[PDB]
Amino acid sequence: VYLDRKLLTLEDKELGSGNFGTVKKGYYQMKKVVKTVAVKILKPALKDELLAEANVMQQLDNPYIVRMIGICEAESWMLVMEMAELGPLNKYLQQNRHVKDKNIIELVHQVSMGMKYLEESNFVHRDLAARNVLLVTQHYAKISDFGLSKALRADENYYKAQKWPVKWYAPECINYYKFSSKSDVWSFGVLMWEAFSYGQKPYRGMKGSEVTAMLEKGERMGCPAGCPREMYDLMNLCWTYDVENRPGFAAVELRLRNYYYDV
Ligand SMILES: c1cn2cc(-c3ccc4cn[nH]c4c3)nc(Nc3ccc(N4CCOCC4)cc3)c2n1
Repeated sequence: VYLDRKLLTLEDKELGSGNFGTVKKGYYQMKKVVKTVAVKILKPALKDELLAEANVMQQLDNPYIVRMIGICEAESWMLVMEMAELGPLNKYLQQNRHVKDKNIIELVHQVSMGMKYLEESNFVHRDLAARNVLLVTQHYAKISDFGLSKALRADENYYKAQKWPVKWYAPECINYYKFSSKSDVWSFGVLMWEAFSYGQKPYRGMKGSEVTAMLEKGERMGCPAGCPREMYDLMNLCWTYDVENRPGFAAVELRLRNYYYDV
């Protein structure tokens, strides 16, 4: 699973940035052809997180999850993934306002199919958000950034923690530090919110502690100008306060599969 630095070229246009360091476009010389890749380049432990991300990515084989080519012990540590060229789903819709809405259903479904796969595989993402949905084509998205993910113990249905996208986290993650596919389901509702908001941030202006209060009050995000009906009704079901009543991806994909067909 290790790669030859010499076989890898990096364009200077940094693709983006995060705590680990930067991500650059690059090209990796394969058997015979070259592959366009996106490469996480690691700038005091971030390493372990990165290899954790690669470990997870290494066991995932599914059409709606970004594929990892390998790792490169080169100048810095590098995680090389197959390139999703259109990039993050939020930034994209932020400047493709006039994208149909029926196109979005098909997209969030794919997300849910990838997320089902992840549920069944008993892995929890823990950072599910539109920004982590990468576009291959305008009609093909994949889930990325498994830096927080965890493989679940065979004996439990949740991971328990000992810096958080609070606005994407379910109440139980915040109250008890408990992360399950159901928590990912909550996030998937915030993701759907974003998508159907053509990339608007959720809970605009609010602080985490204030988002936390609003949800406990039984309040949820308003419907985004233009969203269909069931899609908002799906969001609210995803945002079920009680874990055990909240639908799993098995369920949420199932409904998702249909609704689209009828559009
Ligand atoms: C496969 C795995 N990937 C990971 C990341 C990526 C980029 C930045 C960050 C920051 N934290 N994690 C990241 C992952 N980005 C990928 N592709 C991608 C494609 C296009 C852009 N854009 C195009 C528009 O202008 C801004 C940059 C951008 C990206 C991609 N394809």
